[PDB]
Amino acid sequence: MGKLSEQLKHCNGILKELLSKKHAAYAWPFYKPVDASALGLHDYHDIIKHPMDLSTVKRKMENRDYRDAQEFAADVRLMFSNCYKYNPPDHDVVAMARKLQDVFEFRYAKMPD
Ligand SMILES: CC(=O)N1c2ccccc2N(Cc2ccccc2C(=O)O)C[C@@H]1C1CC1
Repeated sequence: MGKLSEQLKHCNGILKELLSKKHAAYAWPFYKPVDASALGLHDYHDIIKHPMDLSTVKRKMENRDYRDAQEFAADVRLMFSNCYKYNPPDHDVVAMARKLQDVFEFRYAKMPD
């Protein structure tokens, strides 16, 4: 009934969409934590102090970690910012981040209030 719960439902709906087949062509790099060692990215954790990805956001939502929409949004945007920080701006993953963030921002803006 409460507004914070309603706003978190909206957040959970967004999260579901971001993880859906509809956006999978560009969302997939953000599905799981960056495995720096496996990708040979030995500077990743020197550059990115707070890694974030959609499975972590999903775990946090499932664990009732997010107390409000703003906290949820902060993690999703952190995930995109990390991508923009680490990768040169002309890399394919940055194009995919921008597209997925477009999905996120436009639906997030329809927050019930
Ligand atoms: C989330 C994130 O920033 N990353 C990411 C995360 C998980 C999986 C892949 C990636 N990609 C790689 C990648 C994406 C898309 C298309 C091709 C490639 C390619 O291999 O050239 C890059 C980057 C890595 C930080 C460099």
